[PDB]
Amino acid sequence: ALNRGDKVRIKRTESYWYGDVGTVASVEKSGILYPVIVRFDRVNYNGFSGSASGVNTNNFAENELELVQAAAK
Repeated sequence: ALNRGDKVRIKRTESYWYGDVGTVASVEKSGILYPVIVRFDRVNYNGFSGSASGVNTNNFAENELELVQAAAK
């Protein structure tokens, strides 16, 4: 497994972040049932539909995530 900072690439298909990366803020709190909480710079800032400070941290399934950042402490 990776680390907390080890920027993984979101390869879902059914997502607004398809072909994008983010920061894996997982292996701190997401020692549970779904493994990987990642960062998103595009959380859809349309304030009267969703919000401007909504879902930046979201939990994935690793099958749809490949490693990019050598963030080993």
